[PDB]
Amino acid sequence: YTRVVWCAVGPEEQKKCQQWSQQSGQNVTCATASTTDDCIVLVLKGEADALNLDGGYIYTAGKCGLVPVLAENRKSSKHSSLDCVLRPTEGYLAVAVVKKANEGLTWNSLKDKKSCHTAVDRTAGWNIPMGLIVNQTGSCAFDEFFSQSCAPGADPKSRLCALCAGDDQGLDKCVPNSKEKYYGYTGAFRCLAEDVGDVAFVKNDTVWENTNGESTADWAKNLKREDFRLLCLDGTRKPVTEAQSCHLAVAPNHAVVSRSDRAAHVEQVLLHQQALFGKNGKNCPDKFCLFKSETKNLLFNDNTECLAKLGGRPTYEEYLGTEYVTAIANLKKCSLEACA
Ligand SMILES: *[C@@H]1O[C@H](CO)[C@@H](O[C@@H]2O[C@H](CO)[C@@H](O[C@@H]3O[C@H](CO)[C@@H](O[C@@H]4O[C@H](CO)[C@@H](O)[C@H](O)[C@@H]4O)[C@H](O)[C@@H]3O)[C@H](O)[C@H]2NC(C)=O)[C@H](O)[C@H]1NC(C)=O
Ligand SMILES: *[C@@H]1O[C@H](CO)[C@@H](O[C@@H]2O[C@H](CO)[C@@H](O[C@@H]3O[C@H](CO)[C@@H](O)[C@H](O)[C@@H]3O)[C@H](O)[C@H]2NC(C)=O)[C@H](O)[C@H]1NC(C)=O
Ligand SMILES: *[C@@H]1O[C@H](CO)[C@@H](O[C@@H]2O[C@H](CO)[C@@H](O)[C@H](O)[C@H]2NC(C)=O)[C@H](O)[C@H]1NC(C)=O
Ligand SMILES: CC(=O)N[C@@H]1[C@@H](O)[C@H](O)[C@@H](CO)O[C@H]1O
Ligand SMILES: [Fe+3]
Ligand SMILES: [Zn+2]
Ligand SMILES: [Zn+2]
Repeated sequence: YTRVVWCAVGPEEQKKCQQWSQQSGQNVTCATASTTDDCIVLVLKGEADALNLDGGYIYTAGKCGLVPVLAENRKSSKHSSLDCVLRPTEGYLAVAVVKKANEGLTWNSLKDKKSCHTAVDRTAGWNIPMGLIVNQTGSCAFDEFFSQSCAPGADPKSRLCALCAGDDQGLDKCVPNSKEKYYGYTGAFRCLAEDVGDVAFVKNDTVWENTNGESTADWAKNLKREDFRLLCLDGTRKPVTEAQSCHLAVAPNHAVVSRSDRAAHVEQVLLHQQALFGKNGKNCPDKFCLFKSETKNLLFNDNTECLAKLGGRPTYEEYLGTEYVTAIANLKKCSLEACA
């Protein structure tokens, strides 16, 4: 009744949730699935209450009646006077990254190169990039643009999974969850750092968070920003400090979604939950922090300051914005539970 059932995607996320459930005294319990879409089915079924989602999945859920409840908010310099829970969300920059040593690689010479995506159906890792590529290309054969890629979610036998690696033993190749070495923002970036792929479709924050000694992770401790470049849409190549003038798009922050007849309940518990394990919670540092997972973005991106109220009690289309919504629609033209 006053308890929330969260849906975790994959084994690593289920571990962090179990910990969260334990520290909350059952105020929050977990449900597990192997993929985000399965997590959405559980929520529709009623066996799970909520889960945080990238804009790409919100589109999907939205059609199935789910609704955004709260959104993640990272630290910004403008809009200082206002608290985090009430402050407007700015969204993030989807960028295309490359190794600087890869001279001559530009947005115009990407065909047949090797791409690293966060996962199919995600904003910065799939929808924005393949969206632009389907339009400029005029074709729907985005499955043939790149020679080889790693796009968690696609057919394991296809070229779109050729570069993925699976887990420690090579099992779960290409599964859209943290078990895949190259899954998500971090996964896709590693995919480039290790020179597996030629280009990685992530977000501006990912580069910074994993370069210049910010990650301490063995595959990223020796990473230096200067050795990276962004691919702008005009054919130019700018430093990672010029993200504001060289990005593919601004994307809507990830957000917690739930069934509408529960949104109120999910919100109440969450706000309270975050006042205890949030950025400045009564018990985050000492006992448990909802927004930490040592660079893996488990349940929430590690750069989340807090979960913000929406205000305007927005529908999923409104939340995602008309801009992004068409982009997705146009792309989906090329391809219950896809509830319309
Ligand atoms: C692209 O993405 C990057 C990464 O998110 C953005 O860079 C961050 O931007 C913020 C806001 O402009 C900037 O403000 C400072 O935040 C610091 C915390 O990161 C604060 O102090 C510093 O904290 C560091 C982290 O603990 C610490 O290592 C350092 O010693 C110092 O204490 C500071 O008070 C400011 O608020 C961040 O510094 C910056 N973070 C990083 C890692 O660079 C960047 O703005 C994005 N670009 C665009 C176009 O949006
Ligand atoms: C890929 O190409 C498609 C096809 O053009 C792009 O869709 C088009 O997107 C623009 C801008 O979002 C739409 O224009 C808007 O039209 C509405 C009224 O329909 C108007 O009120 C706005 O001021 C604006 O002019 C356009 O309608 C839409 N075309 C169709 C038929 O869907 C799509 O955005 C491109 N995708 C990417 C990732 O760039
Ligand atoms: C777990 O959730 C319960 C329910 O909200 C919390 O207990 C409540 O504490 C507030 C503040 O004292 C009271 O207004 C409620 O009446 C209490 N619930 C009841 C009916 O006993 C509890 O604080 C939460 N603990 C954790 C770890 O999150
Ligand atoms: C114009 C713009 O910045 N795009 C916004 C994005 O920042 C925001 O996160 C999202 C959710 O409302 O809606 C988009 O339209
Ligand atoms: Fe995203
Ligand atoms: Zn822009
Ligand atoms: Zn409205």
